[PDB]
Amino acid sequence: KLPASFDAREQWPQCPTIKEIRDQGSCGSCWAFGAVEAISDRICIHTNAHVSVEVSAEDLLTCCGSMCGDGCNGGYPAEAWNFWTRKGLVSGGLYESHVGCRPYSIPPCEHHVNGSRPPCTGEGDTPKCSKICEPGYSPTYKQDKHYGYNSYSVSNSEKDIMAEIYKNGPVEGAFSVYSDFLLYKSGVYQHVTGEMMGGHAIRILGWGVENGTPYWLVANSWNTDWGDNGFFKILRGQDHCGIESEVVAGIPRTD
Ligand SMILES: *[C@H](CS(=O)(=O)c1ccccc1)[C@H](CCc1ccccc1)NC(=O)[C@H](Cc1ccccc1)NC(=O)N1CCN(CCOC(=O)c2ccc(NC(=N)N)cc2)CC1
Repeated sequence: KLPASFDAREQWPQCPTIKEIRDQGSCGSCWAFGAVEAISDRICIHTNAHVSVEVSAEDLLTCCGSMCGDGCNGGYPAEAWNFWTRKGLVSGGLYESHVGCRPYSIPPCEHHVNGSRPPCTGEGDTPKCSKICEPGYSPTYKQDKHYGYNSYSVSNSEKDIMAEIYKNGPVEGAFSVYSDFLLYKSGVYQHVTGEMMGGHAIRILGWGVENGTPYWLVANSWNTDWGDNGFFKILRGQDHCGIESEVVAGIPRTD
């Protein structure tokens, strides 16, 4: 039934947010980016590319409050999807993109790689929840809200997670980062060395096999010069680093 490989970017070629890699900046907002990326993809999938919007990481980061966690100090993916069904999320693109209602306000940075941007630091104060759209944005903040029908956990089962992506689109997941992960360039990541750094929340958008090693296709939010153009592959089928244990998703409401 299920194909040996699947790639959401190939299944939905008219949904450009699936290909897009974000940058959370010097802020611990991975929990929010995993959600809003997967939500942006599912809205485009749900509407067969008639609605293709970047949902605002800023709106979720600043307006969820204690229910999600503590903003730029980290949070909880399951509770971010719940906020999408309760208060909804407005649109907004990348830092200084002037795209959408509330584009990201935290500037980009270099995540364990060399580049022209400033290196990422630990300067994460959560910006204020400003329920106003960017000047000149036509819909009001209320009208630009996109709502979820539901949110739910996917079971810790390889086949259920694949089936969920295959039918409903990309999901949010979470796994434990060990220090050898920071140096990922290519291939299928498997933890071999280094201490535990913390939990990280990402967007899973497919699967495959590389040199006999089954993997998940994952979007990171550390900009494009990290890893494999911003994506990585991680070992699939063994709950490696907990990758199969914290998967969450949800279905958009229409309009
Ligand atoms: C995104 C992952 S990441 O930024 O790319 C990263 C990867 C490796 C190492 C460090 C960061 C965020 C990062 C949060 C964070 C945690 C500690 C220090 C800095 C940043 N990760 C999360 O949001 C995860 C999501 C998750 C949920 C469930 C299962 C797995 C993963 N949540 C998380 O880590 N939490 C929950 C919220 N907590 C908030 C409490 O805040 C703090 O204690 C805190 C103190 C100090 C800092 N440092 C700075 N502000 N510079 C951050 C947070 C924390 C734990």
